[PDB]
Amino acid sequence: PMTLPENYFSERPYH
Repeated sequence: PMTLPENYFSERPYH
């Protein structure tokens, strides 16, 4: 919808 799940890009709390 607007973001990917913790399984593709950086799976971290990036603000």
